[PDB]
Amino acid sequence: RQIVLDTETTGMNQIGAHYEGHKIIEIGAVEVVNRRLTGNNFHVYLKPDRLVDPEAFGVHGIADEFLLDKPTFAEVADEFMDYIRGAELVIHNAAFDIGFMDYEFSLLKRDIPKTNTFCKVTDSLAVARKMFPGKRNSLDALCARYEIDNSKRTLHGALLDAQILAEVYLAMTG
Ligand SMILES: Cc1cn([C@H]2C[C@H](O)[C@@H](COP(=O)(O)O)O2)c(=O)[nH]c1=O
Ligand SMILES: [Mn+2]
Ligand SMILES: [Mn+2]
Repeated sequence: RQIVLDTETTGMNQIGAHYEGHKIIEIGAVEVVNRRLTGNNFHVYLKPDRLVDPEAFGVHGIADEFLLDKPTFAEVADEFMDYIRGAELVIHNAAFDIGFMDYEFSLLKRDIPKTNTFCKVTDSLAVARKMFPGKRNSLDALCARYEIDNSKRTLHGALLDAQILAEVYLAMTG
C-alpha cells in the first residue's frame, strides 16, 4: 500500500528541531493500491492544548475554537499506526511531517519506534526536485505542471493537500 500523507500544525521553529513545542492539529492520509485511489482514507483534527501561531493560521485557517472538542493525538495514535504500518508513506518534504509524527509518538511514552522503522518513507519533494532540477517544485507548482485542480486550496488542509499530492504523485510516476 502507498499512503500519501500530509499534516497541519500549530506552526514550526526556524532554529533547532522544527517541531519542538508545537503540535499536529490535522492528519490527512490517502490510500493508493496498484496506482489507484482506494477511497479508504484517514482524516482527523486534533486538540493541541496550545494556541495556533498567526503564521500557521494564515496558511490553514484552522481556528483554536474548532479544535477544543477534538480528540488528542494519544486517542488516535493506535488507529493511525494501524493505518500506516508497512506502507510506503509519500509526503511532500517528508522530514517535516515525519518529524512531527515521531515527536508526537514519543510524547506518548509508549516506546514507539521511529516511523521509518515500520514504514518506507518517500519524500515527493526530493523526487520532484530530481525530475525538475532548477524549477519550482512546491505542491502548487506541481499542480500547474500536471494540470491538477488546486482551485479549492486558497487555504491548505491536510486531507485536501494529501488528495492533491496523491494525484500529482501518480502523474509524476505515471
Ligand atoms: C507554508 C507554511 C507552513 N507552516 C506549518 C504550519 C502548517 O499547518 C504546516 C502545513 O504546511 P502545508 O499546508 O504546506 O502542508 O506547516 C508554517 O508555520 N508557516 C508557513 O509559512
Ligand atoms: Mn505538508
Ligand atoms: Mn498541508
